[PDB]
Amino acid sequence: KTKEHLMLAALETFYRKGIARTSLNEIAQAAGVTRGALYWHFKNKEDLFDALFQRICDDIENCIGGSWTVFRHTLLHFFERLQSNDIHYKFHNILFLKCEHTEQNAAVIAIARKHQAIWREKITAVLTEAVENQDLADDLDKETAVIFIKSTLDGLIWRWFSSGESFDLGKTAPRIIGIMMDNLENHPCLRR
Amino acid sequence: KTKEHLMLAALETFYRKGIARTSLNEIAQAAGVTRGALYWHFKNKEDLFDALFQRICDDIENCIAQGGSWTVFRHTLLHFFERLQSNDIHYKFHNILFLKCEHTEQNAAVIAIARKHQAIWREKITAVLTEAVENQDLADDLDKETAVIFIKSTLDGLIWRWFSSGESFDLGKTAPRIIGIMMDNLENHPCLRRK
Ligand SMILES: C#C[C@]1(O)CC[C@H]2[C@@H]3CCc4cc(O)ccc4[C@H]3CC[C@@]21C
Ligand SMILES: C#C[C@]1(O)CC[C@H]2[C@@H]3CCc4cc(O)ccc4[C@H]3CC[C@@]21C
Repeated sequence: KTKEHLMLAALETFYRKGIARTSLNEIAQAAGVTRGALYWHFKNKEDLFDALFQRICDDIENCIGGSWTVFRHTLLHFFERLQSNDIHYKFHNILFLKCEHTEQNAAVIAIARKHQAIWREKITAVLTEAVENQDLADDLDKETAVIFIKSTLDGLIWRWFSSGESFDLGKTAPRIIGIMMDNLENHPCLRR
Repeated sequence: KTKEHLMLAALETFYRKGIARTSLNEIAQAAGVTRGALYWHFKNKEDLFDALFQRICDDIENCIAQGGSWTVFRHTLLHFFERLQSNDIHYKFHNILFLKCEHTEQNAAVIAIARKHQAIWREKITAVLTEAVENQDLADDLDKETAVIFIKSTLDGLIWRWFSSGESFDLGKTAPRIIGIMMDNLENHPCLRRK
């Protein structure tokens, strides 16, 4: 509804000036409703940030040969959406570059920690399927596999945002993912 | 003397407050000097920042101890993530560099310094990579530019996740197994080769 109209304002405002440096007052202006108006939908910056983190995870879910083989396909669909989808870009930008771990952003990082943790639970289930489906190894270490993908894939993201889009993400990302997949399958520093 | 006294005052404050909401003044009422004794030593923030970033690189490059060539990069890698745990200054610094340094137009001043140090790395990596290909450790067709991205992304990604996760996992046990996977990759994997 008009909610999404109020959100794309906060998303946009988080993106021009960062989260801690943003005020509800300001967000209310971007979508041109009254500070009393948006309070009806969100009570503070954090609800809006929460609503935003949501709307990204819904896209990713709603973008899905084998099961394992499909996984990669979502992983690559994810990295392009980062580039061509206007919001996936701006959000992860704000998530990675404008969310400083201060007190003034204390409640907001809590919100984000929840979501990246549901992502981890959602990573475990995937690898769980691929072990039973014969795609992966009876022996795969899982706890260390989580760190590996998040380390590998977040780290490509941060590298790119903190380097001002200094390389050609679409060319690089499949290769890093290809090498990560080759690793989850074969390499043994990933075995229990 | 009081040159170093301010240097940690900046580090503590930057840590307990993030870079941007830290005034040159605050760093002094923490150090015990006045604004003049501050300014005498430092022109502005970005240069107290410049000065810490160097000291980390200094500590880092001043630890090269011994074998081989490529066999040493591995050593200063494992030696890097160890310091990130045991060395209060190196921990507080990348805790700032990775978390409390937001990409706004105020920090814009100091993001240049950061970029500047971060690009020296890129060439000192591309250097290590070159001396490994010569010394026949890596292959000749090693797309050395993609190696550069690969390496930092992998290792920055390790650092970032660990930091941002709230240090939820044992970097002692993870890092060697991470570096190991990355090392064997650079040596052996065919998606890091040009033609
Ligand atoms: C958030 C986050 C990340 O650490 C960076 C990109 C994220 C994956 C993108 C696509 C995807 C697909 C799935 O089937 C399951 C999870 C994910 C994301 C969560 C973890 C990733 C690597
Ligand atoms: C800072 C930083 C990083 O992005 C994470 C770890 C860093 C390496 C540490 C040791 C090292 C040794 C060298 O001979 C040359 C470069 C480096 C650093 C490069 C930057 C890294 C990957």
